[PDB]
Amino acid sequence: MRSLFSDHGKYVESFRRFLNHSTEHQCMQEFMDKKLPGIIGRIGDTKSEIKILSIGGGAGEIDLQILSKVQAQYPGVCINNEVVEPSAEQIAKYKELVAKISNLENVKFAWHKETSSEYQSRMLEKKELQKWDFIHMIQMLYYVKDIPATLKFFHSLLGTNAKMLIIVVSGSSGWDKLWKKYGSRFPQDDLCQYITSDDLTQMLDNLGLKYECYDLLSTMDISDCFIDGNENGDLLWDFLTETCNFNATAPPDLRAELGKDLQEPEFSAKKEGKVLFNNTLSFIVIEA
Ligand SMILES: Nc1c2c(nc3ccccc13)CCCC2
Repeated sequence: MRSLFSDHGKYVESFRRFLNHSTEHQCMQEFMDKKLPGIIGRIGDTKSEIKILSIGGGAGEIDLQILSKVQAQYPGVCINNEVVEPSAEQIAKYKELVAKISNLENVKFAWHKETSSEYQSRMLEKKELQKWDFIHMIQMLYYVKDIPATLKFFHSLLGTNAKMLIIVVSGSSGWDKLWKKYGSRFPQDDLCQYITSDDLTQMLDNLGLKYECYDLLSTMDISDCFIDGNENGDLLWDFLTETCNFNATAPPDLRAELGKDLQEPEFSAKKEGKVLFNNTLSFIVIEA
């Protein structure tokens, strides 16, 4: 069995089928409108420049929804938004999106093609240590080698009244149970790491940092996954298992239990017509 992360193309398509069959984006957007305003309420106070650091260029459109909310609280204030993203393809796509929006004059972007870790070292090199008013790591800790050291480092870049927002799947979600029971049976990638809000809150408690945790229900429609042969129904299998051609490349004994289990309640909820997997998300906000 070859992990899904080893076939950039298969990944993408599978990843797209994920968004297209789930409330993933709507959920984050619900957060940006009903909660962010309150959170980023004073990160601009007394400053003639607002510095935003996004560790991850995959959510270009969320990065933008963020600015929107920040620009609304501080009319006229110039905003410096830096992005740390390893993938040239991601930065590229991000740039297209930026150029296609009419109205952002109070914003200056800068991209850095590197990893949160490479960026960290490079900075620890320069004598001076810059500060930020708002930092956010949306769904990318999975890809971080040393979490505790990352959490501590970026927290230390927080200026006055600054805040760091982190988003990962909730510890009370399908993902959790799924990983806890079958993870040890999927292709364990050197680069990926199954992580939920529980791991995070333990890590932050030990680190001694002060935070607040918000969970919002989100669901993934996995019905196509029960009609054997289905084209889409399998794209999602590949995503849930992050494994290339799950069906046609894995132990029948295994696919059997999952079939039974994905329909289980602690994994999904059966609603009118559809079977929804628990995609509950966690929003962690850390005070400087
Ligand atoms: N919902 C997501 C999951 C993973 N990566 C993601 C990366 C982008 C934002 C949504 C994601 C990896 C494992 C499980 C879930």
